[PDB]
Amino acid sequence: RTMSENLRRNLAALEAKISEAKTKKNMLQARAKAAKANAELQQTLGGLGTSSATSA
Amino acid sequence: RTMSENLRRNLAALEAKISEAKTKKNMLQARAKAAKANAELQQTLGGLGTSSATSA
Repeated sequence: RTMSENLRRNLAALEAKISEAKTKKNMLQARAKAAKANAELQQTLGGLGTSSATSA
Repeated sequence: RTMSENLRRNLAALEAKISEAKTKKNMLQARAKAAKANAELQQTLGGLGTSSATSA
């Protein structure tokens, strides 16, 4: 029973790290695509400069 | 929700600046053509000088 329960620690770790990596995949991918849009919002603050380039 | 609402600030800014630029287009064009007529009214005050040029 003693070493077997340490295998249960090990298996509990495998599922924990793998499942957490799956939620990281969602969060990071979502955050990445979102960040491309937020970067385009910074660029849209820069869009005011692109209109300025002929507003003169 | 936090960064998304900042995209709503950004989009609210895009529409605000663009729509205001559209009302500026109307006001400035109208004012420009109007000003050409008002300049012709100053010139018409000058028309009194053009008649003076043979009133002598």
